[PDB]
Amino acid sequence: CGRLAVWLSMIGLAQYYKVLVDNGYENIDFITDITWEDLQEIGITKLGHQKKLMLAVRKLAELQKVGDWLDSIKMGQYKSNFMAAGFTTFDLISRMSIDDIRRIGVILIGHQRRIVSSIQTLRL
Amino acid sequence: CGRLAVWLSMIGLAQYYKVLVDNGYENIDFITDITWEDLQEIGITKLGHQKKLMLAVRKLAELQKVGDWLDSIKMGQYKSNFMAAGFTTFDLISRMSIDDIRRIGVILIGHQRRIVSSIQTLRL
Repeated sequence: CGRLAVWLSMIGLAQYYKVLVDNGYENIDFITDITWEDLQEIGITKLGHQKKLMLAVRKLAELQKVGDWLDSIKMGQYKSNFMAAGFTTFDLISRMSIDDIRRIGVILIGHQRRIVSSIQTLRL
Repeated sequence: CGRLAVWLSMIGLAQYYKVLVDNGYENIDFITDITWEDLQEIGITKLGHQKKLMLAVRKLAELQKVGDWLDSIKMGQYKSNFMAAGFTTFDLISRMSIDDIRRIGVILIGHQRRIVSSIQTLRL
């Protein structure tokens, strides 16, 4: 298959590919945001695997060594949502809750992770 | 540390970093040439780990999805050797044995792997 699939096989957690994708952890680039609670929610229930996957991701991270902005994080689909909900100004984006993101219709836990943490980033 | 070190830690065979380097498997780009016999020689003696490392490398490969030529494979140091030994013509290079490579003074098993298989490549 793809890049994530291969990497997951490499670390031995291929089992979680479909799971991880079906909740919008589909891009190895943006797999690195997953948070403990995200795996809990996603049904990666084995604490062993939670710890392991998390560690692997930490290593993957070390390893890498406006509508416009939505494209930058590969979140263009949601541009529609944001405009329909009147979130054009960055000011308003700056104080977006994850619920706010969820509430305007970004359902996938992963996506909504990707976008919430990109905002936080933009704070700094 | 570096890129190989991190990847080896990721697949759990960090033990073999120094070993792998000290025999000139130092570049993740060119780790993919290692052959069964190379690990045997290098002292990666556990058949389990031999199989495992080899599989991981196979995945790493799928994952990636003249003096002049020596530079291309990051083997410039050996340019001296080749000229001192009168291996300037590609014809002669084409039929180089690994011993021939070894015999002209490319000691490190890894390096000499990198260069021998680059020739084979250039045959096709």
